[PDB]
Amino acid sequence: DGSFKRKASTFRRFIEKGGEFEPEKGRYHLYVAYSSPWATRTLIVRKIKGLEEIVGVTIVSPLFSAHGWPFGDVSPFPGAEADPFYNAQYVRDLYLRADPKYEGRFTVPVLWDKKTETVVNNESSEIIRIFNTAFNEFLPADKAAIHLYPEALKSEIDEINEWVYDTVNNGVYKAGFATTQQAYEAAVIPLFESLDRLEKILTGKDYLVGDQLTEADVRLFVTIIRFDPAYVGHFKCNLRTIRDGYPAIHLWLRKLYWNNSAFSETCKFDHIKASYYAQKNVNPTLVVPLGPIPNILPLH
Amino acid sequence: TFRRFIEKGGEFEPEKGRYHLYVAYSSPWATRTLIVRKIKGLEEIVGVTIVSPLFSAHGWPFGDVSPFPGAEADPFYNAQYVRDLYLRADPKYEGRFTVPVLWDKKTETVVNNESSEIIRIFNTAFNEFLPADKAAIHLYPEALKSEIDEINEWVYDTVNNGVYKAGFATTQQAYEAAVIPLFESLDRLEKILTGKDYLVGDQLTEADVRLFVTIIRFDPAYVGHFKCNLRTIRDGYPAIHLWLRKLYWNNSAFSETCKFDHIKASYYAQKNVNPTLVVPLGPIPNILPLHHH
Repeated sequence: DGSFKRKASTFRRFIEKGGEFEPEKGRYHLYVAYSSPWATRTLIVRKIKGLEEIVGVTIVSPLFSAHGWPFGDVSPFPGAEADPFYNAQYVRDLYLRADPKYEGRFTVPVLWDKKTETVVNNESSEIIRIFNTAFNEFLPADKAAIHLYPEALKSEIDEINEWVYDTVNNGVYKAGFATTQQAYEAAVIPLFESLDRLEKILTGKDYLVGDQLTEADVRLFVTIIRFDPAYVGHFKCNLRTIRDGYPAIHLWLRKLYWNNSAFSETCKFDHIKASYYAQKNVNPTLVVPLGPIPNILPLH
Repeated sequence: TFRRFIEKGGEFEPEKGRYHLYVAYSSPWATRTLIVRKIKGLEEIVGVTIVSPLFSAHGWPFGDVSPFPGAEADPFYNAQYVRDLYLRADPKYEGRFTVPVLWDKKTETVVNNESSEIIRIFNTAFNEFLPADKAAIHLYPEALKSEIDEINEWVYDTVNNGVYKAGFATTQQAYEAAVIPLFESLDRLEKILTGKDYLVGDQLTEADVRLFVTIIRFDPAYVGHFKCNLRTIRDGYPAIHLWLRKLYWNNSAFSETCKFDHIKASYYAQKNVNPTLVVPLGPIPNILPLHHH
């Protein structure tokens, strides 16, 4: 074999009036790692939707261990944080509190319910969609109206998401975790084919769909912002770089980062690089490269 | 302790078909001697055997031991590894079994295994066998020697060797202490080569050859494998990049001796650094065309 096969997510519940998980302020909490593109999706949207005082956040240590994601008191790292609520030591401890028999993966992000002490949802694609509407009664009308998956654009969003997810978001991982030459090449080639395609899409455009920010942008962004800083080297995704091989992706990427604080404030390059280059099975020296300089170039 | 020369009346008389280079295409050190062999028109005067780029626990294997396209078997002694040659010259040799080897087939010994000396041998030792345009070439001429020495000193320590100091560092502190002066030296070179074709004296010299063998491997291997990645040549250093592309594309000595598959295969086969042993498909291309901007 040699190819990476991502395991789907198992906690797949929603936050709905009159449902199992009623919308409430101060009840739900996100556990995340800044290094995770998946978890960062939820940080971005939480800020886009003005949810910072409605949904809590805890930043786990980026130093993924044999026990999984440690909390910040266990593996200190600047900006990492201790678990506020259960004296958990590793994210696994949250899952096994929700269900001591759980045998999925102990992934971030976790959208947690502090009332019943369980995982509402650990699928980042669903969490950000929960955020479009579930907490709207707690928001001003104009912030409530924000929606990154609007009905008029949904079919175009879904169409781009499908291959972006398969060949780019997961593609970097299929390339980087490959353990045979053949599996690596079978992942890296479609990755860059999809980047070539995105480049044409973003030529002369500020957003992927409808000339406005959508979740398609958020989902692509979290991969591309990590690309030159970590994927190119650590994961060998190196046919070309964003900054010198893809000027339309590069301009789209820099406008989002420099002009929308939801994208820069949730972007911790030290967390990102520390995480990937701590992966012993790929980088046994554990050295963290000093470049690229800069992590992201200015918007000029 | 193999630091001998080829001189008329010396221990090793200049002769056609007598001296042989054992090299790996991946080695910058060995590739210096391939470049100068082509520069001086010595291809049919001094032979070459290409060892496998797949460095092993026994060192450099020959192409029949570890096959790779273009890697050859040893034509003279059925050697399996380069060490076998050294130990033929001296069964007690306890140095490193490095390429390049400048070998004398007559007495079966190592003449010289210092690349910086081999290429200087090549400037004159075989001139009687050369046409006049090739005999006249000298890459370490007296009028430029002091400047060539000056540049060579820091290029050798911080650039030629520096990629290795960074890449084989095992502590963050050691890696940083090597990669920073490396890029400081590239910054310096960038200044030297702005508006210039050559490092020293508006003519090709060994200074160019000794730098080229590192810079040509930079984007294809040192950036990723050795984490020499503050910036790239092609995106970070336009004056170096132009000088590199001019030498590669305008001078067959530099391109025909440059086998990117050997280069990448050797470095990414280093399991201590790259345990998956996977070889990246990029960067594409290995070197950009001369008229690229």
